[PDB]
Amino acid sequence: ESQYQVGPLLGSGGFGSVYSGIRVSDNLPVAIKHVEKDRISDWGELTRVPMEVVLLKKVSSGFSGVIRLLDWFERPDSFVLILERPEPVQDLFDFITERGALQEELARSFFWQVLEAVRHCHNCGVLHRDIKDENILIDLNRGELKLIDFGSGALLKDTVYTDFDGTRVYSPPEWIRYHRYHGRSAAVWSLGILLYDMVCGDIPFEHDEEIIRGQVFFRQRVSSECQHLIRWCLALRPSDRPTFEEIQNHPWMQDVLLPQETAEIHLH
Ligand SMILES: NC(=O)c1ccc2cccc(O)c2n1
Repeated sequence: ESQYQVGPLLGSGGFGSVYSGIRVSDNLPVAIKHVEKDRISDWGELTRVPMEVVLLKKVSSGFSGVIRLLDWFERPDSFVLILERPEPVQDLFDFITERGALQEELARSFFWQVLEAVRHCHNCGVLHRDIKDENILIDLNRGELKLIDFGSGALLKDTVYTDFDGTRVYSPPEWIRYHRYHGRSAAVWSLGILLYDMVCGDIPFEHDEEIIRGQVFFRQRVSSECQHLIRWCLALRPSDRPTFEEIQNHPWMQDVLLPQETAEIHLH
């Protein structure tokens, strides 16, 4: 390829291999993601493409809480996706690994931005299905979070999902026990795991039994309101979980900092 200059490997795993790149035409920072054709369980179309590209095109549209797909290419054995790349950036998993449990004010700003990103995906007919710290990029200058890696997502629908291939420890008890979930309520459970992770510095449950028991213990000092929001997101019955609107109207969620204030105060 002559359109992009390839830089260091940023990571690899279930999502494929992602390299740092630069778009040669205007020096835009990009991430260049290679997905092997035979590791794609899930195809859509517009000629057959990974669901991931279908879902990205449906959400890649002005609102910047979701990484944008700038271009894609097909190769004999893979697809290559050209994605936005903020710079400097750190994913939330590394950030929490380095900084430990986040102060509530900072978790509140981050969590709120996740919720706007996920509402956007949903408004666009897309369910992420793998919301977790490793799939959230922090633009450290602007304090803006971006959801990445739609490679386990699906078109949003209102009937039951019986397949899943996101991250188990973020998956709800109905998936664990029955291999069934509805998209919104599973997304909210993963948001409870995510919010506990932000405020405690690690995820609450490691084991199937703990997921199914849904008993939440706090190892860090966490406000009653935050604990209540988390415990609500993690209701065992899917229909007892809050909607996005109820999450965002929760008292813990009030007075969120703007992303810019967030970076000035907490990211320097
Ligand atoms: N949607 C994507 O998987 C994606 C998009 C952009 C990325 C930027 C930096 C590091 C990454 O792992 C990235 N992954």
